[PDB]
Amino acid sequence: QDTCFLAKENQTVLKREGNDCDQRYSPASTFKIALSLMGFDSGILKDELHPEWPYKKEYELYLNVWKYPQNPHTWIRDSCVWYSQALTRQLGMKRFKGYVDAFHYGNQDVSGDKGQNNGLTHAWLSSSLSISPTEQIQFLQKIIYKKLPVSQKAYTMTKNIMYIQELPGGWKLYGKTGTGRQLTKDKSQKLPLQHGWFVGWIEKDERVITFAKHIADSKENTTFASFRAKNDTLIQLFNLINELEK
Repeated sequence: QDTCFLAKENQTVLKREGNDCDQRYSPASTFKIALSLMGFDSGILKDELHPEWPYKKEYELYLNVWKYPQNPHTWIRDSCVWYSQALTRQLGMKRFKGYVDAFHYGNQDVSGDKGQNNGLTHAWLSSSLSISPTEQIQFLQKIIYKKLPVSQKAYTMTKNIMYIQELPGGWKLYGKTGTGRQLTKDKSQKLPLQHGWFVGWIEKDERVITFAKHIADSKENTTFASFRAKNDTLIQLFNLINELEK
């Protein structure tokens, strides 16, 4: 049971729980936040509903809702892997590596699964790319304070499609879940052991609190780790809101 909860307002850390705050893991689908910033900054993504791309039979259909046409809004909401891969193939390796380095995203390793030049479409899917909760906070803070080398439209559009819901007191929740598989140390193969993320921020009036939650399982589990990560996070944020509103 390795976990980590971080919440941070501006330069102050409001919460820090668990032992794994500085351990790096595959971002899994939380990389879609970085992909949204690249997509809208490069001009390949146009707005929340464009471009819309068709489902192809070749795409693995791990979730049935991925069979529908996808646009940036549904991409985040459905966590559609094949949409991410269509986007990076248009970026190309040069631009994709450039953004990953310009963003200073974790270990910045985009080589992919050992033994296949598949980093462009697999680096974030329990492969080479790796990032810690502390680094997730840094990266999200660079989004909130516009400290990344992307355009205004990329900030605006990425924020729009990361919106989830309204929390008590009127705090708005923005975020992204991600579920990955742990790897063996030798040959680096994917295990049935899960790990999962929920990262993002809550916002009300002038105030923004970024957060990052991570869970690594020791045993198998019939539930996605990202859902357990997100389900715990909402309880932390509900109690945090109650403290902030005192």
